[PDB]
Amino acid sequence: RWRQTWSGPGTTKRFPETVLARCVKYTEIHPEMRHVDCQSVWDAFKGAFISKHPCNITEEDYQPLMKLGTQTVPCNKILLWSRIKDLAHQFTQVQRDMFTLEDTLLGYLADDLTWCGEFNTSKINYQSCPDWRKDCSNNPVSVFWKTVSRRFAEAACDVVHVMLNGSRSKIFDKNSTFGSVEVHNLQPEKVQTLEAWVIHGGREDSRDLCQDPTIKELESIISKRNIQFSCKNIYRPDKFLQCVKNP
Repeated sequence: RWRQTWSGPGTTKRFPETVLARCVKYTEIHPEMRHVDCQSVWDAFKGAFISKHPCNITEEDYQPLMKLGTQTVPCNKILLWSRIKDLAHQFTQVQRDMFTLEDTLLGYLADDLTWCGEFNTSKINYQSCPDWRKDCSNNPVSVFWKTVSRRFAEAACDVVHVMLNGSRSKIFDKNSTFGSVEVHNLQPEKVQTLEAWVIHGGREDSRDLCQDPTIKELESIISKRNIQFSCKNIYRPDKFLQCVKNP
């Protein structure tokens, strides 16, 4: 009876039923993951935020889920992406030997969902959840993503690719999961190169977007961490998939 109203949307209706179904479907499509017990999964997921104040979630709260969700992703086939969701995923849907975070079990379970609980209650708060900006950054959803993202990045090796959106005011935005957590967690010991793919999209007349001020900045950040940088313009997205789809 002490529920505060938050500024963000409440938990996605049917969140529990959705996570379970997604876990079931996932293990169905990935036989290599059949060893996973989806009820345990949901339990560990739920345990990270239920009965807890939605502004004091920590990485450790998700550790049990992280363990039950351990998954071996060929480290040299990782595709990071920033604000270009749809194309990043149409890509791994074709080039199935490449993987984005949302292609892993955990990423698949939480994709496009919102959730939060309430202190000293077993109820899922469907009324409202903390908005990271207006309420607090350490809410169930944000903490979850920065945690799984950081782990995904840390596991990368060799050549890591990042899909970026050329149509954006800031093709490379420091203020984004990519720029604030993934790029700073790629290991120099494992990763030698970070290759960006800037996707063109009508923003302007065709030109070299790999010379963009934000891209130069990305290269600065990356180079500083002793990792080589490479950038490639993907001028015709439609022609891109097509050539990946029918080589």
